[PDB]
Formats: sequence, structure tokens, C-alpha cells
Amino acid sequence: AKIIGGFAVSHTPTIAFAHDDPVWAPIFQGFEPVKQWLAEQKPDVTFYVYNDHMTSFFEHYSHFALGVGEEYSPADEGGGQRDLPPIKGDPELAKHIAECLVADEFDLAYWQGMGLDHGAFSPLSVLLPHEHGWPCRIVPLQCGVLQHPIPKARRFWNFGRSLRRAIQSYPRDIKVAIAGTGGLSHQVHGERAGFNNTEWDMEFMERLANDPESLLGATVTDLAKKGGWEGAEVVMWLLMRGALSPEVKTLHQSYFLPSMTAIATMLFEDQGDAAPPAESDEALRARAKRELAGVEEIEGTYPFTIDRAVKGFRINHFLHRLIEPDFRKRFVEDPEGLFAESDLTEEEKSLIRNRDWIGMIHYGVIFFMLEKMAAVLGIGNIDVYAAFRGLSVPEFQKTRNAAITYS
Amino acid sequence: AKIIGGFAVSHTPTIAFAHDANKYDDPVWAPIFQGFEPVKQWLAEQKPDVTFYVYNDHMTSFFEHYSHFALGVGEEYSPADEGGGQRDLPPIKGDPELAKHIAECLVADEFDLAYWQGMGLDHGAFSPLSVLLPHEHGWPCRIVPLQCGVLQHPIPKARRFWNFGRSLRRAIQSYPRDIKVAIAGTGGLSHQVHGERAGFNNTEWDMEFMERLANDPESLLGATVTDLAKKGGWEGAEVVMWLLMRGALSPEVKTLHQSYFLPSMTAIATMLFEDQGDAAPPAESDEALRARAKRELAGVEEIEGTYPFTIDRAVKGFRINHFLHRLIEPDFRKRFVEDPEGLFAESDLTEEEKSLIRNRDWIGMIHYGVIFFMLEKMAAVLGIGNIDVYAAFRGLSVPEFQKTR
Ligand SMILES: O=C(O)c1cc(O)c(O)c(O)c1
Ligand SMILES: [Fe+2]
Ligand SMILES: [Fe+2]
Repeated sequence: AKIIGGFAVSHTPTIAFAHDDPVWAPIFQGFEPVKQWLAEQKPDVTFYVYNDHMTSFFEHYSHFALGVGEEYSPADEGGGQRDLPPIKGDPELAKHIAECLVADEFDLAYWQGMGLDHGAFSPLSVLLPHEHGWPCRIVPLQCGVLQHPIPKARRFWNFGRSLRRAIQSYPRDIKVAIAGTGGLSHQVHGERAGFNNTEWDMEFMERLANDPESLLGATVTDLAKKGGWEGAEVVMWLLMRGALSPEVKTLHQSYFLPSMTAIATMLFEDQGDAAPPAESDEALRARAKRELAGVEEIEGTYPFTIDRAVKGFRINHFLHRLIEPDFRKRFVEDPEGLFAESDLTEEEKSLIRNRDWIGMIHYGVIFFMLEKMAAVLGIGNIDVYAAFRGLSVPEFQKTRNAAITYS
Repeated sequence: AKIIGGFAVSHTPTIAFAHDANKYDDPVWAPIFQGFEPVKQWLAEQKPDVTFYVYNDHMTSFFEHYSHFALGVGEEYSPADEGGGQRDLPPIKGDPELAKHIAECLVADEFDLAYWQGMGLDHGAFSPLSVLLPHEHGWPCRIVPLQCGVLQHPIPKARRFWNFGRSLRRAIQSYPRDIKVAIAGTGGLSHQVHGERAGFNNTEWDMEFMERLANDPESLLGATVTDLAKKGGWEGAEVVMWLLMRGALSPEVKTLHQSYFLPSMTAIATMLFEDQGDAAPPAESDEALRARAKRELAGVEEIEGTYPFTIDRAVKGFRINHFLHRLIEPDFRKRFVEDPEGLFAESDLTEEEKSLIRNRDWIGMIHYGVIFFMLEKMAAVLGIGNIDVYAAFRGLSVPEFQKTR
């Protein structure tokens, strides 16, 4: 319910290839005014804004993909999975922001179970004591900055403005940290590959702390030019800085340009507000809940909200694979071998084994995986409907105008 | 540039099913198919070049990663597997150009999108398409599928679907090419297909909502999910997708057709609309729009050795980028090293895309249409560092290049 402040930090696979000297040591302590501040505050959760560099987001690619799931392992980036402990997520804070954001006409994606690559883990494993677990929980916002067109900077800034008061209206009194990673001036493709611009970096940083809104007119061009093509991903800093106070105070501001990137780092301390907010936090809580208010009075109905998807995820994911003609062939011949290899708990196993249709709907399975499972078992949709209504298929077809069957 | 009209239709898998079984003959399905004919033939006469196609996917191609407005930008689309194998239907061609133009306009109008390709279409798409268009090897037109995340709540507000169609019109209308575009809205009508409530319908609501959608759509925009699903069943609330297509037609439309059948779980319904032009020139011009639409990559052309990864690039790039993306699989990892020709002979890349890789032609891949992060994976897979890559991008040698600080 309260925002402690947000760190802007480069994410780079070189901070992770090596870490994991005359040239390194000066930036490792341009960093830790905030192993420090992440450890005296010890945030409950960190809203983490980053960019997947075409590892877990490619064939289907989103502009603002909120992470909603329980844990996040290291994405295998082509160099094997980096030995790190799975860091926890925060589904109910994830859910709550999704409700405020959609309510304020931001179109999200939601994702679960996919690796986090160096976009997240490289600066993390240097800001955070990651020896057996990580000191806080994570709400990853994966932005879509690589495949144009992409949201305008003003759209980034505004998302941040909404996100902030989405975190403020959260009913649990915890503290949250923001993190808009990425940047700064660099290009890593084309004949321009090596470009930098430190005359811009310094202006963008001083302006991004004391006057961000003068950055709201910047097109991709102005950005691509003043900082490299890939350096325009600092739209994600205008996101992060959006969710902080109007006025703030930089209690740190390091910067060093070694090999590939301008590696900078801005630490913000959240002041209070510019005034009370226009709409109260309960009236915001009211508005985020309006679309599904009193859905509880509908019976025999199990809304597939984020919380149900997280609870359902392992059995859902498992049953989703029936679309693979090879998975679904073992499912019929050697169901146990499939079970033993799964990561399905034992009631989940029983539910499928028993073909307990109504039980899966209660438990969290979404119908359309059962549609698939029915079809794989050569029993139609109708038998599932019948079994939902505790009726025999003939007693159920009596309730329809005609008796058709289908797969 | 020309929007001719728009139709609405259920995408029940029964339609697909009754088709493949060829039941244009039996008591039950015979009148239902006859309800599709007015849309069928309107399509066969108007001959649109593109159907922009609003549908929903049913946890097939969209599960572990799940977006609201997901624009198919790719070049062609095959039927998905739903646990029983792909149906027997030709792929259907896409329209990456118009997809790219629309993408452009919609982001300008502050719609956060997703782009996707390579992925099958499930009964959401091919169930009514199989019955509305002829297809013994060859669909009569192209499509731009818009896949809507209507299943995992919260989803966009009803007014946000409407508003989408509203920008979608101006975008489509502003496309600098003389083509006929039709607009499809699929899903519904009343039905609920999970839980103890399964079997629910409401014919009264279906009829109130279709006439309202037709003759007074803005009256629906305040509708919440709880309204829609109390009135129309849980999965019947997917009719916000009819709002969206209605959103991209004229304020007034000629409703040429309407049919209703309720054989089983689903109210199988259809509406054909004829577009009636704009009865007053709009508050932003076709040229003013296009300007505002490339606005942010305006003058990008003048930047040396910069190759933006726009959607035309991504579509050009897709087969090689997909091949180079599989290097995160540890099995694909090592065949790429132990038997590259075996991996090449099994792939679907042109011979040129193969050579560009065999050569490790770093800078020739960047201009072919390969994104750098796909090479960043390729370099570290094969032993090469990124150090030589950046240099090759400039023509410099590994030791000459490092001259920087
Ligand atoms: O059983 C049906 O009539 C039905 C099944 C579906 O999977 C579906 O998406 C639908 O709209 C209707
Ligand atoms: Fe990045
Ligand atoms: Fe549907």
C-alpha cells in the first residue's frame, strides 16, 4: 500500500557473465548505495519493469506483459540455465494492479511460468543477496520495446502514473519498490554498433529526475538518435519514474561507460504526494472491482480470474499439452508414466484419472482444457456438460431443443 | 481503404463439426446452414480482398502467455490442433502490410497491442470460416486475425472494445490502397459451458442485444461482465467482440440479415451489416492520420547503419529468427553444433537464410532481417563471443575495434 521508491539500473548480460579489477570495481560501488537501501528498507515486493530480449517473448509479443505467477526461474538464454534460486512472485498484488490498469484503459497481457532472462536476473543478482532465496517478492512487468510499433513515451509515462496509484490503493500495508531497468546510450546492431552519447545521458538523467515531463514528447527517432537504437528502451525509465512522486530526491546517481553500454544507476527516494489524490483509494478499489461486482450471485459459475489461473496453472498447463499429438498419445497408453514425470500434485492426478469433470471446474481447470481431454478420450463435449449437471446424457439432451453430439 | 460491411457469427465448434460430417442434409442442421447462406453469398459477391477477423482463441494457441488485443501480422494461418489434430483445410493468407498499417494507427491512438505469427487458428476462427467461405485448396480472400483475450479476467472494459473498433475504422479507411475490407465479429450468442449452470441460454436477451447492437450500439457500452454473463451466460459475455466489429462500421448500418438457432448449448446466430459511408468528413483526415501514424519513426531513414525492427522486418525475419530462437532448447543447442546441415536440411529456411548463418555473416544477417538478440544467442552458442560480432558490424577486426575508451 506504500511506495518506498524506485531504482533505475542498466541491465546487461556482461554484469552477469563476469560477476558470475581496474575496470569493474568502480561500477560495482556505483551500485551499492542500495544493496544498502534494498537492505535497510528490505522491500516486501519489487515492481520490476524490464525487457525480454527475445528469449521468452518472440512469436507472440506483448507491449505490457504483467507477470502473475508464483515463481520465476532463470530463462535459458542460449548459455544453459544460470544457476540461481527461483525468485518468488506476488499473484494478488499482480491481480490487483491488473484490475486498476484495465479499469484505466490500459491493455495488458498476463504470463506465467516462463523464464526470466538477463533483462531481470543480471542486475538483480548484483542488487540482491541471492544466496538461498531472494530478499523480496517480484511483480515483473515485461515491456515490449523491440518490435515496432511500440507504446509512445507518453503512454509509458502514463502507465506509471496509473500503476503508482494501483500500488497505493492495494489494501495490504506493505512497502513496494519500483525498478525500471535498461539503458542507457548504446547501440548493438548495424553500422552504428558502438554508438554512445554521454552529452545526452547526463541531460536525460538530470531531466528524468527534476523534469521528466519534458521527456514526454520524445519520439522513437529523437531517442534512437540521441542514444543508439537500443538505447531508446529508456522508455522504461519514464515508466518507473512515472510511478514515483512528482518531486523526488536523487540520493545517488552513478554512471560509467565501460565496454558495451553506458552503465548508469539512479536512486530515487519517494517523497509524499503533491496533495491528496483526485479519487480516493477506496473509490479506486471500488472502480477496479466494478466489472465483476456481485458476480458471486451467479451460480454454477466459476469466473476464471488471475487467482484461479495461478491455482489452476499446473493442471491447466499439463492438460494444455494434449494439443501435442505425442503427449496425448502417452496420455492414453501410459497415463502413469506421464503422471510420474509431471509436477502435478496427487489430487490433481486423481481428478484426471477419475475423469472428475465438476471437480476440475471447482479446483481451477478452465473448461477448454476439459474440452480437449474429452476429445482425446473420444467422448464428446455433451458428456462433460451432462456430468456438470449431475444428469445422465439422455436426461440432459432432454433439456436441449435437439440431440446433437460433437468433439 | 474501403470498408464494405461487417458480419457477426457464432464460432461454436458444432458448426465446424456439422460441416466436416457433411450434415447439410439432416433435419437439425439443414435450417442452420441455410441461415449462413445470406452471409455466404454476400461475401461471394462483394469479394472483399481482406476480412479483418475478430475472434477468441480457446486456450489452444493462447494459454501461458495471454494478451488482450493480439494482432496476427504474419503471412499465413493453418488450423490448430485441439487434441484431435488439425482439420482438413488449406492455410489462409494474411496481410502483413495492412496489419502493419493498422498496428501503427492503433498505437498512435494509445492502444497497447500484441503481435504474433506462426501460430495456428482454432475453432474461434475456422469453424465459421469453413462454412462461410469456399475452400477446396484456396480461400477467396486474405485475413488479419485479431485475437481477443476474453477468457482470463480482468479483460478490457466493454467501452474499450467499442473504442477499439472506432479507431480500427479510421485506420482501415486510411490505408493507402484500393481494397475492399470486410469486418468479422465472432462468438456468442447466449451460452454457458462450465459448472452447474452449464446449458444456460436466454433467447430474450440474445434478441434484445442484437437489435441494440445493430441500431443503437452505444447503449451497450456501460455493460459490465456481470451484466453480460448474468444475462447471457459466462462464455456468452464474449459478445463484447461483436461490439468491436460494430465499432469499425458506420454509425448507421443497413442490417441485411439476421438468423437465430438454438439446437444445443449455443445460440447460433448471424448478422450481416452493410456499411453506409461517413455522412460527414471525419475530425481527422486520411493524410493527417497516416502522418500521425508514422510520426514516431519519421525521419528514421536518415540514421546511418540503423535497421529498425518493424513488423515488415519481423515478417521477413520470421523463419530465420524462429530457427535461431530454438537455440534455447538444449537439444537444438547442440545439433546446431554437431550437425548444422542436418538441422538445416530439416528446417524450412531458404538456402540463402542457411548461408547467411554458415558464413556467420553478422552484418548481412542484420540487413536480411535478423534481430541482434537472436545472434547474441547464436554467437554464445557456437563459441564466438559478442566481441567479434560488434566489430564485424563495422568491418573492423576484433583487436582494431576495441579502441574506444
Ligand atoms: O459446446 C458448444 O456449443 C461450444 C463449445 C465451445 O468450445 C465454444 O467456444 C462455444 O462457443 C460453444
Ligand atoms: Fe534491453
Ligand atoms: Fe469463444
